[PDB]
Amino acid sequence: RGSHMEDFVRQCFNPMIVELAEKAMKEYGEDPKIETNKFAAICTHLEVCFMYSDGGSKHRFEIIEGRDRIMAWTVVNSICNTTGVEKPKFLPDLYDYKENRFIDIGVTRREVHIYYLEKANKIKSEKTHIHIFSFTGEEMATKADYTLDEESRARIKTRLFTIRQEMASRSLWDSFRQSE
Amino acid sequence: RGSHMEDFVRQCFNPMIVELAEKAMKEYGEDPKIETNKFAAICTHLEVCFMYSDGGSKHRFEIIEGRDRIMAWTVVNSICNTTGVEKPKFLPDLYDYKENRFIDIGVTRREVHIYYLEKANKIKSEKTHIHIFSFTGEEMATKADYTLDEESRARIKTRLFTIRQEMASRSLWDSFRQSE
Amino acid sequence: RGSHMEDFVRQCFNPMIVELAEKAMKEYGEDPKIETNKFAAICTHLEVCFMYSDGGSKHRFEIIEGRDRIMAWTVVNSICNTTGVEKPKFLPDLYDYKENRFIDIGVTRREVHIYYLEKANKIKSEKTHIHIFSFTGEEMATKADYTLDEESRARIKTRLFTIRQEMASRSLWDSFRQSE
Amino acid sequence: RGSHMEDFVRQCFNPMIVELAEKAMKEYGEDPKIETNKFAAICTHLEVCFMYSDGGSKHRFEIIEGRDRIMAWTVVNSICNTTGVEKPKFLPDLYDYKENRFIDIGVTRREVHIYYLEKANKIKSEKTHIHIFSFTGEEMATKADYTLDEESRARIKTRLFTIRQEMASRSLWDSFRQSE
Ligand SMILES: O=C1c2c(O)c(=O)ccn2N([C@@H]2c3ccccc3SCc3c2ccc(F)c3F)[C@@H]2COCCN12
Ligand SMILES: O=C1c2c(O)c(=O)ccn2N([C@@H]2c3ccccc3SCc3c2ccc(F)c3F)[C@@H]2COCCN12
Ligand SMILES: O=C1c2c(O)c(=O)ccn2N([C@@H]2c3ccccc3SCc3c2ccc(F)c3F)[C@@H]2COCCN12
Ligand SMILES: O=C1c2c(O)c(=O)ccn2N([C@@H]2c3ccccc3SCc3c2ccc(F)c3F)[C@@H]2COCCN12
Ligand SMILES: [Mn+2]
Ligand SMILES: [Mn+2]
Ligand SMILES: [Mn+2]
Ligand SMILES: [Mn+2]
Ligand SMILES: [Mn+2]
Ligand SMILES: [Mn+2]
Ligand SMILES: [Mn+2]
Ligand SMILES: [Mn+2]
Repeated sequence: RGSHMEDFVRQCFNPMIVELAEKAMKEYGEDPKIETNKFAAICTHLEVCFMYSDGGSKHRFEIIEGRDRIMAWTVVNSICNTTGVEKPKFLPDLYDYKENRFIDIGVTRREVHIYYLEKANKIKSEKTHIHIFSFTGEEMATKADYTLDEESRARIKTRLFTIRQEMASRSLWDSFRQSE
Repeated sequence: RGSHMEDFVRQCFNPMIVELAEKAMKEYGEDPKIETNKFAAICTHLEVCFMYSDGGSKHRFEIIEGRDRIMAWTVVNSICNTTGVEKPKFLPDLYDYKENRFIDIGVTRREVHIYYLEKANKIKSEKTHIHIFSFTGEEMATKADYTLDEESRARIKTRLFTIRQEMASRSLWDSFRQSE
Repeated sequence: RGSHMEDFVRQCFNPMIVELAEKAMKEYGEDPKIETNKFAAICTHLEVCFMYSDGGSKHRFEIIEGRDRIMAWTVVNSICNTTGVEKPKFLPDLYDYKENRFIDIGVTRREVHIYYLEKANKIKSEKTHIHIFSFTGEEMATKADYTLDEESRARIKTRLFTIRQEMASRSLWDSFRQSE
Repeated sequence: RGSHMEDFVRQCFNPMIVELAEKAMKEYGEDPKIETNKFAAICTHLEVCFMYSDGGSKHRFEIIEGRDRIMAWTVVNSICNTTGVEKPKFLPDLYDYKENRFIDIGVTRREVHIYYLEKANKIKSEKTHIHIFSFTGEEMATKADYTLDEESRARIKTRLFTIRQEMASRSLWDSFRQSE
């Protein structure tokens, strides 16, 4: 079962990010060779999260993404027990030591408005800061507080649009978009 | 056809920069072993662009130079579609997320004034910021806005003059200058 | 004599930190394969000190920890003879060129209050700044002056709690805590 | 002719710095295996210069030291022709793009006062900034302008005193000091 999307993912993303995404899907029992749109989404979300955590000042963010589930919750636990924040119901993506809150990042193929609505009504962890990015350059953040300065977010949006174009160039964009 | 200028270029410039320049000429069908003055100019322009993008704050610049033409235009496209800037008629060298504009860098063996005139009247992309450097330490930037702080530009000018001297020391300077 | 704690230490800590801790115990004649709780404490203290010295601005701290005793005292001597600070009675962990004082860092399994009391009454080098961290997220610093900004200290506390959890997960936490 | 001082130098200094010092002595025809005190002085001066240039902000300094004589003068030439500073009579150690002046660094085994006098009366390049360091923690800079912030200079003085101690520990200090 060799998908053009699998080969595309492997050439489009850093090998470390492909490895971490494969390990994520295996931690949830999914298979990157079958759920290839999901493979691509997970790689994209990972790259966005790493770029995001690179946006801050040094030591600003604790990266929860890209860890195995047990260790991700371990670090969440330590953050909660040393800071006093409430433990989220669902796994966040980052923790912000500057603003002292968890960040749940999202990347959507649709209007950021409706994806943000879904996530907010899902988690309802309140304290957890939400930050949606779209493949068209839109973003949406809790309380209109976008955490990072403009240029760091602009980089992320540029990269998302480049991924979109690469997929389109290979005719994978349609199925990806109509898979979410 | 072994030129002293080819060997000089290979010893004067970083091997990565020589490789990227060779790939640029091949993308336009030119041959570094024949167009050796052009080889040297492309290597120089590349080093200047990389030093330039190093001048900013972290994440400040998107580097368009040193990519294949298709991918360079891809990244231009993403920048335009996420920021709303007008798409330049000709390929720029960088994008500035701080000031939100494309930078077309030039390096000339003549008066910066006349090279800047040529480029401005050529592209006339208006929004695109022009920044000329010369092999004698002069520079010229759109609206007298030089983007970078003094020291970062001084480094570039020093390196340009050192290249000029190295060429002169080997007696390549005259043909280079009278080739532009 | 193969301890679960020895294997745990070797998988929990960076190999460089394990090596430096082994060399420390050998410099004092102790054996990491027997004093395994002490092995773990020394590794932890080392990681905390390195994170601490990473918190500052560049060039801010001189690291005294992780050197052999002779060289540690050599660097203390040079600091004292170039700055004019009084030579501590006991080896400190860092020197702060910004605030111009030695830092003795401590990590305790008990109330930071009582460990700080013990160290202060022990060294009584006055000028030497004390900074206690606990495995529960508490800290205590001379004159309520915590040297580093909040986020750098938060990172350290998170890591301490993660170590605590890893030990607990393996059922080593109890003996560790009841060993201090 | 195997000197304890040669072996000491090779173990005390980074291998890159030993290599650059050997190349310096060869550029002036001297031999590190005979002029071993001079070998040590050149290595020390090199380490001080590199620490110095590390003190600044990024791009602040152009390093003239550690180049072959021809290329050192080449870079001096480029600095002079792009900035307009007067060309020093003797080779400086650094150039400061922030303050726009050449720095001649000195390291002395005697009172900084008398070494500074000697150098100032020697070069008399006026514009060239002088900065003396001593093996006892004293420094002396033109116009009481010490260029770098306190901590960066403190590091240098600490390292100088550590070198002094290492030499003393091996009984080389006396001959070194009575060689200058
Ligand atoms: O962290 C996430 C996660 C997000 O953070 C997210 O933003 C969107 C979606 N997520 N989910 C990610 C994920 C992440 C990125 C893109 C798509 C998916 S789709 C489901 C899935 C995920 C991981 C492995 C796997 F096999 C999956 F089927 C799961 C939800 O359980 C916690 C971890 N996690
Ligand atoms: O980006 C440039 C470019 C510049 O950015 C530039 O400043 C001057 C000149 N350029 N041109 C560069 C180039 C770049 C630097 C120095 C000389 C040349 S000379 C023509 C040429 C170039 C690349 C390959 C090649 F084979 C060429 F003949 C082309 C114009 O088409 C877009 C890419 N490009
Ligand atoms: O630097 C320290 C040191 C501290 O800095 C410290 O905070 C607590 C305790 N220390 N001691 C450390 C140490 C460091 C960290 C955790 C536990 C121990 S327990 C005794 C011991 C140490 C080193 C080797 C060894 F074999 C030991 F038995 C010794 C006191 O002699 C100066 C060096 N040193
Ligand atoms: O740059 C220096 C230099 C200094 O910058 C300096 O501060 C003191 C002394 N210098 N001199 C250095 C030197 C540098 C550091 C310590 C001792 C010496 S002692 C003579 C000597 C030097 C280099 C090679 C050699 F074989 C020598 F005999 C020569 C003076 O000619 C320009 C280069 N240079
Ligand atoms: Mn996640
Ligand atoms: Mn997410
Ligand atoms: Mn270009
Ligand atoms: Mn250009
Ligand atoms: Mn210690
Ligand atoms: Mn300590
Ligand atoms: Mn010199
Ligand atoms: Mn000097």
